[PDB]
Amino acid sequence: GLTIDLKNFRKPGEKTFTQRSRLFVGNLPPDITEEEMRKLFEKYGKAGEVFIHKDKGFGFIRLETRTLAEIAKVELDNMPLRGKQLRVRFACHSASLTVRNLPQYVSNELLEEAFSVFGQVERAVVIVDDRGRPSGKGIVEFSGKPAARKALDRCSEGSFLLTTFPRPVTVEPMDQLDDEEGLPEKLVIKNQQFHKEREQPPRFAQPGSFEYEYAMRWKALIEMEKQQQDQVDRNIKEAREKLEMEMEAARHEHQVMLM
Amino acid sequence: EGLTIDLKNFRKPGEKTFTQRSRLFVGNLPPDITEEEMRKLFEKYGKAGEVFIHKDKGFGFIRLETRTLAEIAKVELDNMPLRGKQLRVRFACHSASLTVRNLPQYVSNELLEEAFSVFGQVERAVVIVDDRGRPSGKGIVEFSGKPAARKALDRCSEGSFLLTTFPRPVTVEPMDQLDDEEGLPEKLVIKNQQFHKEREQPPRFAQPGSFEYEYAMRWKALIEMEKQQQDQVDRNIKEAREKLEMEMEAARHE
Ligand code: PRO
Ligand SMILES: [Cl-]
Ligand SMILES: [K+]
Ligand SMILES: [K+]
Repeated sequence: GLTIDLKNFRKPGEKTFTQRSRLFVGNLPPDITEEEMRKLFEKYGKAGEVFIHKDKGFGFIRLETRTLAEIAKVELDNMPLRGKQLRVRFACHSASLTVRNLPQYVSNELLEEAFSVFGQVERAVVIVDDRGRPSGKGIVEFSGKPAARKALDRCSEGSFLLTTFPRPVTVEPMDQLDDEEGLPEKLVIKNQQFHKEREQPPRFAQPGSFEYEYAMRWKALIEMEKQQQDQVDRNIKEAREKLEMEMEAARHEHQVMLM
Repeated sequence: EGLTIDLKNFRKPGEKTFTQRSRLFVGNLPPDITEEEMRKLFEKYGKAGEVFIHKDKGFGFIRLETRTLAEIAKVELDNMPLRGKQLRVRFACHSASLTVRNLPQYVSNELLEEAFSVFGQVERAVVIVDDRGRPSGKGIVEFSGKPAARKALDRCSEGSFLLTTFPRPVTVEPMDQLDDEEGLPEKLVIKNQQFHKEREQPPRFAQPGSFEYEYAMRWKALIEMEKQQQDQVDRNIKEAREKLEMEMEAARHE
């Protein structure tokens, strides 16, 4: 129990009522109403979309900002409602893309401006490392799936160039991984394979056991896989640096007559 | 006055308190900053643990109770004006975060936590999962301190750490900390002559007949070659793994 007066809950540049502030509400009573749902989230300010599935015991609600949705999720997840324990989660984004091979001088804003040609962009991010250096990867989140499908189609058919550098970007669907809730023990199916696997507890393979032989063979195979992958990485880097040099030398031949 | 919420739940189930996940960095502090003044700024975000203010540097650290409370404090206090300075409120960089790969099957967040607790005190352990709840085979292990993570990093490379009955050890590596939240704002880009040379041409599609069309087509071909190369490596690795397992099964006697 703690009361907080929220003065700043919208992040700089954050658009409101996006799919990033959309919550999934599951294990609802079969008789749930739109008004019941709205009352449940009343405390978390303004509400946008409220959708309840006609028969399936789940719905969606859009809150104003990520902060408000994060607070509502923590407070309302596992909340008892008429014999049911509610499941409140962030809704899976229907229109999120991974952008690879980003050139230099691409800002979040430029990424948004670039992809805004395909439809309404909710968010665009140029991913940076622990020293603020761009990784070469980015995220583009559209408001709807048709706009994301347009971007995917157009960027595979054509060569989408964000800057002067003649290297097109790669646009793929976002691989959505949950690194927050993960795999709780309760949700693991306790079948025959489960019990077979849990016979032995976490340990280090001890010399003189059947498993030590096999685990050492597995370690050797993993080291072989590392060597194989390192060679492919080196070949690709070399091939890319060759092409990137030709691209840089041919670009520095554009403004020759422009200026 | 803003939006007032009587918070009744700010701790996630199983969440440990005052961890590095709830630890915040506070830069651009005014020179006349005190521990009491710092505590009063964060007073509204509940109980505070560790409060550290650097000897002279004008930065500090504050541990809040939970990740939710730290997320609220960060959003509220970041880029706030205080004594002519605009505060920089960020999550403290995690000093003891690991990526576990080659996770066997039937590993849960709790099993991963029991397993890594042998090297030291575990803040959080997560089995990463996709959009259907199937495990990715990657996980996260966050320790309270750096020595526990270095211990796990060394031990798992020297030896074969097996989580289940399957005799395949897990791969432990430092966590690659990437920011997919703040990213690269236009404000942080130095608008020099190279900047303008790069932004001379706007986002567009390379048109046939242009020199850019020829280079983009060469790049597309190179990417397709890389995909073919990677697909072959993936196939070889899978085949090799399946082969090793079949040899082990043939060897096996109940
Ligand atoms: O992922 C694998 O290859 C095996 C299956 C059971 C335990 N781990
Ligand atoms: Cl930082
Ligand atoms: K711009
Ligand atoms: K367990």
